[PDB]
Amino acid sequence: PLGSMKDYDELLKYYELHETIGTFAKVKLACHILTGEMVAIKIMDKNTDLPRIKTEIEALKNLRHQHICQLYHVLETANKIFMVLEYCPGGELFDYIISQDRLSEEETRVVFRQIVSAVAYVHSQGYAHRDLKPENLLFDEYHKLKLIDFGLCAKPKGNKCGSLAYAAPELIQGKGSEADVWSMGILLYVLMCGFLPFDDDNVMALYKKIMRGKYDVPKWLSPSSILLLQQMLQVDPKKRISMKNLLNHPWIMQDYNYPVEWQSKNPFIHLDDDCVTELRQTMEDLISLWQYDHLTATYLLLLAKKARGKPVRLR
Ligand SMILES: c1cc(-c2cnn3cc(-c4ccc(OCCN5CCCCC5)cc4)cnc23)ccn1
Repeated sequence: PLGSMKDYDELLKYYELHETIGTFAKVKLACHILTGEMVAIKIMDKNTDLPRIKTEIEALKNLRHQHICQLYHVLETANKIFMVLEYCPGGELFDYIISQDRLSEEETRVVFRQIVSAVAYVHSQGYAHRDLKPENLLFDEYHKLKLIDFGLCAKPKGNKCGSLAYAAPELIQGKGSEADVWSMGILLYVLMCGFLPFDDDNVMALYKKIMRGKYDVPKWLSPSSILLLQQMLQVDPKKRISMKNLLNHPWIMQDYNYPVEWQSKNPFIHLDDDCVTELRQTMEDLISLWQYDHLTATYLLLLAKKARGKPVRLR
C-alpha cells in the first residue's frame, strides 16, 4: 500500500512493462529489452506471505526443467520483489479442461506424460511440489506444460496447505514424495472425466471421501485408465505406485512405447556457444555463477531465442 513508482526504476532499465495477465501477488506481461523476448514478471509488495515466495525463489534457482516455468531474473527493492519468469501464452490447464469439458485418453496421455516428467525431475532433486493442481500448470507457445507456483514446495528428507481436493489422505491425517503421486492421480481423473473424484459442499464430507478412497468410475474410462487410477489413488502411501513404476507404466507406455523422459534438457553446466559468442573464458565464467541477475536472464532468454530458431542477437 505504498504505491511508490521508484521501485520500477531498476526494472524498467531491462524490461518494458505491459498489461496485467494473472493473479495474491500481481503478474504483468513484459518484454526483455536486450533480447526482445516476452516474459512474465510476478510483483510482490512487501507491505501488502513473504516466506512463501522466498521458498519458491530458492527452489526455482535449483530447479531447471523443460516442463517447469523457468526463473530468469530476481529483483528486489525496498518495497517490492520482482520475479521474471517464462511466459506461457496458452494459459492454465484448468481453463483448458473446462473449455474441452473432458479430454480423451490419448489427449490426456500427451498432457499427463509432461506432468510426470516435471514431477519426477522435482522429486529427483529432493523436492516435493505439494500443490499439484491444474491451476498450477500452464501451456506455453508450443502448447507444452509448465509447472508453476513452488511456494508450498519442500524437502521431505530435509529440515522441518494446498487444495483439499488434491490433498493426499496422509496430509489430512496430519502425518511427502508419495503425496504428489496422489495429486497427479487426481489430475489424471479430472483430465479424463472433467470433474473431481472427491468433491462435496461440506468440508468434513470432502475430507472423509478422500480418506475412504472411493470414487465413481465413469463408463467412458478404459480398463487401462481404471487400473492406473487405482494404483495412483491408493489411500495407503506405501501401497501407492512409485515414481519409478509410473515412468514406464503400461498406460503411460501406450502409443509411445518408451518411458517418460524426465531428465532435464536444461543444464547448469553446459553453456551454448552461439549465445556466449557476443560482446570467452571470462564471459562463460560470469554465466556459470547463476546469480539470477540481468546476465542470467539475458543468457537464458538468448538461449530461448536460439531454441525458437530466431537469430542469436541483441537489439
Ligand atoms: C508464475 C508464472 C506465471 C505465468 C507465466 N506466464 N503466464 C501466463 C499467464 C497467462 C497467459 C495468457 C493468458 O491468456 C489466455 C488466453 N486463452 C488461452 C487459451 C485459449 C483461449 C485464449 C492467460 C494467462 C498466466 N500466468 C503466467 C504466473 C504466476 N506464477
